[PDB]
Amino acid sequence: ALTNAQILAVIDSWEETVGQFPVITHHVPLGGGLQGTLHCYEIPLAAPYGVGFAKNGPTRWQYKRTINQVVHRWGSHTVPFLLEPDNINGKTCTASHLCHNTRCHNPLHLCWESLDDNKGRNWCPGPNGGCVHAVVCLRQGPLYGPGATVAGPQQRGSHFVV
Amino acid sequence: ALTNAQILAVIDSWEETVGQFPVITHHVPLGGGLQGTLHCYEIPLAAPYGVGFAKNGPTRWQYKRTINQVVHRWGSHTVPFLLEPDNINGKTCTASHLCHNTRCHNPLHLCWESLDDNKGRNWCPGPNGGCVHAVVCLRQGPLYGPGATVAGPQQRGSHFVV
DNA sequence: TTGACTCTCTTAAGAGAGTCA
DNA sequence: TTGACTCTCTTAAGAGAGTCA
Ligand SMILES: [Mg+2]
Ligand code: NA
Ligand SMILES: [Zn+2]
Ligand SMILES: [Zn+2]
Ligand SMILES: [Zn+2]
Ligand SMILES: [Zn+2]
Repeated sequence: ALTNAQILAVIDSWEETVGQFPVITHHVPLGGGLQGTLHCYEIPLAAPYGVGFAKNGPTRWQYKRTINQVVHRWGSHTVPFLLEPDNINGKTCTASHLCHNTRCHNPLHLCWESLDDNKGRNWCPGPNGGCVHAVVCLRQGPLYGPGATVAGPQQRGSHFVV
Repeated sequence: ALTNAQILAVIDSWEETVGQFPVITHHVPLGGGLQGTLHCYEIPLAAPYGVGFAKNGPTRWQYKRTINQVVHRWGSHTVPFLLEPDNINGKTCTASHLCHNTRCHNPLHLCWESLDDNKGRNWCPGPNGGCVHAVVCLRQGPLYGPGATVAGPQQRGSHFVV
């Protein structure tokens, strides 16, 4: 809600509830042929999810609290960042999964950045493969690699140059 | 159905028309601190665009030809690939700008790949910076770099471990 | 046959808000 | 007050199809 105290109380209640989600260990590529281990705190697959939580889409949730007799609601991954600017360079700030695991709500696996920065981590080589993200990746992005391009650049005639 | 010869004729008329678009020289980052040059064949900002071309969105165009009294229409960047498979790994193939310049229709600046592969090139370090795309990038992606993350992973209590 | 407009849709990273019990 | 559902929207890489003269 409005006060900094009220916001801190929201963050603390969320952390306490998410802290009781099942902890699932995931072994992950780091880049450079190395592997690491992440501990994701995963929201349940079906109701009940935890105090204050409800599912608004297949992999979307919201956190809800009643403050001063008014309901306040947030996207379930945005709560750690309620004291942060909600935009950057005129772009909306988004909760970004460093673990690439939507159900995970571990705040040690989240950052707060533009949707472009968020998306781009899907192709990052990872913290041991050349990640240059200033807020470093926790793993190689799941889509990193050579790709599966069907056809490359080509012309039939002689009208074009690179 | 259009024959192979008729499809080749469509590609040839498309190349003839696009080859007469304004050719703009752009200096671009290649990665590794190196600079290169790309020559983009840019569709005009407003009508007329060229024979067969029309705008269906702010940065979307279509190519149209009428063959044996039947109107055929294609996305304006898809024409170089009409003789190629149109899906791979269960994913639709998309025209992918190696030059990251939407108005460009140079077929030497296009490839044909899944939408995920297409998007991922935005963050590639480039052909002189570590690109691993099997069909190699022509330049460093416009979004490559450290990013502008507003807040990193953090917790207030001690409920979580990474 | 052609040009210049019109409209909505796909994807996968993300959101906000209303209806009931 | 709290829970469990419902719906549509945003972005930036991409699409198909209709109307009129
Ligand atoms: Mg692209
Ligand atoms: Na993400
Ligand atoms: Zn996680
Ligand atoms: Zn990274
Ligand atoms: Zn180009
Ligand atoms: Zn590349």
